[PDB]
Amino acid sequence: TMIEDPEAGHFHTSSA
Repeated sequence: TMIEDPEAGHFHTSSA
């Protein structure tokens, strides 16, 4: 599961 970063165009992995 990925979550969209507040900074558009970037993503990070969910902690859950």
